[PDB]
Amino acid sequence: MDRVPIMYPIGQMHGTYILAQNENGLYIIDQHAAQERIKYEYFREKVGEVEPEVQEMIVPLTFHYSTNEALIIEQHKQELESVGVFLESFGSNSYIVRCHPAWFPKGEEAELIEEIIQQVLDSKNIDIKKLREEAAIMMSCKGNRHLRNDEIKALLDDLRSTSDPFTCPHGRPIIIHHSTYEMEKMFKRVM
Amino acid sequence: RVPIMYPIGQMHGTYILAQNENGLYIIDQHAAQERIKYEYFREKVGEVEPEVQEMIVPLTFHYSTNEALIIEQHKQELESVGVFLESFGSNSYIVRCHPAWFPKGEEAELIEEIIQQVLDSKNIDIKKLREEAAIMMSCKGSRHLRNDEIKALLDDLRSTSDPFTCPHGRPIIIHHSTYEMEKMFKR
Repeated sequence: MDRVPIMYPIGQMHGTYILAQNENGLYIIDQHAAQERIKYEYFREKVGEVEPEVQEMIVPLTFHYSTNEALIIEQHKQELESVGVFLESFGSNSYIVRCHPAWFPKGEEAELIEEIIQQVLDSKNIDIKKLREEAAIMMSCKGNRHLRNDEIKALLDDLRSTSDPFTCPHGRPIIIHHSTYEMEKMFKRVM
Repeated sequence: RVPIMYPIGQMHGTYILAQNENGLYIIDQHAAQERIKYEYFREKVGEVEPEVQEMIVPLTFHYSTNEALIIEQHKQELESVGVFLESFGSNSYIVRCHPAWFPKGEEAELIEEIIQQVLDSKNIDIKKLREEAAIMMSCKGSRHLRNDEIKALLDDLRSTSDPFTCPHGRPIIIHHSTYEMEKMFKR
């Protein structure tokens, strides 16, 4: 797939669409879809990394489980480990977490860790590929402003760098393009 | 009947981008400017006695016998659009004046063009010739637009009888409505 060429901001509208252009023509961009594409690939890359920078917690977290649940979790300890969940056995069906990747959404670590662990519970069986995918989604969730052109330019540069600037992880188009040729044809003035 | 359009910007020195509650507007500057000029000239050609201006450089025209017949048949029609032909013998005329509001410096070409429309139609009435002439006038005349220029254009275009379509029937505006944009991005 050809990489989209550098795009330059024209402006925005309604805190919803970005208007940009280059020599090729006009780009109309759903700014929310763009942000989702950018965020997903960021976290998906992160969770794939082999040795993240870890952050010890001021206060260690605790989690307690049934004999059924703790057992599911036990087989999948490798998987959870790779997604940034560092469980430490303290007793029967119980776990402690003292640290996490530094790139976890700040201040929502505990919620995230529980949700990841919950995912493994609900499926009973699951592999790294699907878990890493689910985890990056949950991370992208963590939390209509009208963007200035400097913020727009930053977003466009970031979008260009992703593996798919045209369609978001959930199937939404991100970009609608009218080439200069297409624009001339639509106005029928010079063609 | 578009509401106020607020500028987003311009591109390629050719297109203006604008928005309001109804969505996105992409405007061809050149076509917009002709629609704006047309609204003006259509009014002007409708005046029974407009301000007239003597020419510094009078024009001469020669026609075939049959063309001159057609020209004489349409004396009233031609005068109604500001073409004041004066007979001087066989198949020949001079023009010594014209409305002050004829596009400056392009009077000679315009007059010749208007007469040729009459010759080609063979028979044409005042209403249709006024329309054709105003279209011709609106296409006469000669960097990126400044912000005041963009606002003036948007307000002026909006103040015409058809902001969407040019005197020649081509689009002035490509409009992606809120509804259409939501569909495009499958929201």
